[PDB]
Amino acid sequence: TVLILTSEEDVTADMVVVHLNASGVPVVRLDPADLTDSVALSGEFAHGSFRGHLSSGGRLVSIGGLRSVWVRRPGGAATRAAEPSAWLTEEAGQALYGMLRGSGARWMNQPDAAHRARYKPWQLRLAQRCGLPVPATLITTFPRAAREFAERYPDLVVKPVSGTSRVPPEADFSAVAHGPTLLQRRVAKRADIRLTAVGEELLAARKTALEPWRPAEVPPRVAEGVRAYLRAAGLAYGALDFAEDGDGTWWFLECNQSGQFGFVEVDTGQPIARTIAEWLARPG
Amino acid sequence: TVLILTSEEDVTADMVVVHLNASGVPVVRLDPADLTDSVALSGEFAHGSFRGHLSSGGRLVSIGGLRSVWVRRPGGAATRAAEPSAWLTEEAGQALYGMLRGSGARWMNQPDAAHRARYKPWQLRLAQRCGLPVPATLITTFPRAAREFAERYPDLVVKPVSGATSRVPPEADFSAVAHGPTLLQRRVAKRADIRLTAVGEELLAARKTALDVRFAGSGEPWRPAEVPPRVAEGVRAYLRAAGLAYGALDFAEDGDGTWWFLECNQSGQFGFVEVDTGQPIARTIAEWLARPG
Repeated sequence: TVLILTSEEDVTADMVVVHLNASGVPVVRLDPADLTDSVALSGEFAHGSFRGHLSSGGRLVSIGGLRSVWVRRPGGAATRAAEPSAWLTEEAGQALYGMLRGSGARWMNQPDAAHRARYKPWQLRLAQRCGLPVPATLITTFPRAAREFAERYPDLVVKPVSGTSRVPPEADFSAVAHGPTLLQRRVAKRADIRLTAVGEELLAARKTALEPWRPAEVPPRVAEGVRAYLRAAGLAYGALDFAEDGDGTWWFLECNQSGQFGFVEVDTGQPIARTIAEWLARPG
Repeated sequence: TVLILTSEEDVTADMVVVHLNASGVPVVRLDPADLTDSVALSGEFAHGSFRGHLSSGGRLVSIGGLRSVWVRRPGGAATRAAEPSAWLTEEAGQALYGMLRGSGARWMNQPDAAHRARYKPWQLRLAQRCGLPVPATLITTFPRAAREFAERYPDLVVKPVSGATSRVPPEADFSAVAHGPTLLQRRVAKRADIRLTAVGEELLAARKTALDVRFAGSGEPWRPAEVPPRVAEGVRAYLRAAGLAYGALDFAEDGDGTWWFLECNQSGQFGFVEVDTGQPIARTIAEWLARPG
């Protein structure tokens, strides 16, 4: 059984659940936000073993029977309870995500990998370690360091640090003392790339920068780097962003471990949804 | 250089900065809440490598130069900034803890290990897997299951699920589990209480008897305890699986002498056990953090 953790308003999951059922994989779809309302659970650890079940709308499913947990846009635990409470949300999150941890299921982004992966400064160091070109980048709170970085790269771009943009002209960088900020050399962009990774599968798309998404072959070296990266982050799904050069170089910007994917499969018709279902349907 | 990340207040940390200072191991302590004020940073990602630095007061160290990071009760980043902001402590949070990831430094609790380790239901599963004993435990929002569980085990306690206590009436209506996850545990005899502090693979355990009783003026202290060899195997295994350089595990002693696992708090205190037993937990930490990076 594949277990899908998402909000009811999520419409990109529907496509994956349709492929799962066509393949004869049973599927349970619930919002962790419905805990103590639509959803229940039990877990007994005794005599060295663990037994445990989930229930949604009445249908029960062995927790040991989950072959896959796909996590995509779930609400915070029991946050749609009769009397929501950050305590209720914490006890519920722990009951659920703690009894799933060690279940034996495969996670479409294991929560702990996923936690580590939201840190963009980590993403960049990892991309370098993997061979992906990254644009020169400084994140700093010394105006002086900012000023000298702008000497080397006078044509810069300003982006946030966390996991949007702008251009700096001639400036003092004095306000960097008051908040850590990210300067990045600008890329002579000609396309946007959106690489969706599903396992070792890479489904990339291209929008022009001078319009709809269109299917993009992945240059062999980027493919190599993206698999090392996926593999090192221990991520089963990633939505990566690159900028494409006049030379055709793909410049890493961001890997989003839960980035949307519906908007590409619409335009390009690439089977991303079917590729996820395939991944999730493998039996642990 | 050793990097401690704590509040100015932290007592248990001071204990360790002295040992470090004694041994000439270059330390740098600071609260992340002092970012954009007393504390500031810069990192450059260029030409396939990273070069960055940290500055507290005038002190300045290379991030490549860090050999370890002790994470001991620090502040929300830039919370004690001149002009605090949720958005700003988010952007500082990433700037600091994101450049430290992959920096090259031995984390006293890696932050991602730590995140997984707070999940108390996981901690039970894992100690089970490591051979440590575990009292029968139900986690539930199922009145029926709670009521069958009490049937099987009528001497129960009721810990809270989360890992980031009370006893059960002998005839209780378990109906409000439907409104809140509940953890029911069979109670241990409990001759003693065990506090195992784990610093790398070194285990410093301590015992405190449990049960004239009443007008005693709180004068039953912690006393050094010897770790059953097979427990030390499971405990060292647990830390290895979880990724933890440091852990503060609580056991209940059986009277038969067995050591029932209750929880492993990765952020847990150890000061209160070293004042009583004089076991050198702080200096063991200091040595661990002083190792090369």
